[PDB]
Amino acid sequence: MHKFKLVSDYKPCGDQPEAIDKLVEGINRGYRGQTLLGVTGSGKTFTMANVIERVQKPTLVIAHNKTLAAQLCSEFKEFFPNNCVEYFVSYYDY
DNA sequence: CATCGTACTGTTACGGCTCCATCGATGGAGCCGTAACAGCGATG
Repeated sequence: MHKFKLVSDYKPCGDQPEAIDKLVEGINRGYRGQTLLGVTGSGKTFTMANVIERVQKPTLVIAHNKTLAAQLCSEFKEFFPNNCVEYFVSYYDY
């Protein structure tokens, strides 16, 4: 049984630790749905990686466009080089 | 304005296969004409 390993020099700063702790506590409690009111440039990808690493559960991320999905996949590969990151988009060129 | 859907049709370049049109001369032998060659008698 493999585990999640995260490598990143950039430590959380500001409200990131509090948001991560709140999300982890809510997931552990068993809340069906939650919202992250993260502004642009605040590092939502870092918070997502942190909660995924803490929870240690399979994760499916849905994006509304291919470019954002590719950027998220590359970011998750960067944070998780040891771990496994996949990519499931449309293969129809036309 | 972006996203999705259980290997898609029609028309062109290019290489290999096949069918069809279009295209005298040299040596040997025989013959003719011309030049070349060979081939008993009587007297002192």
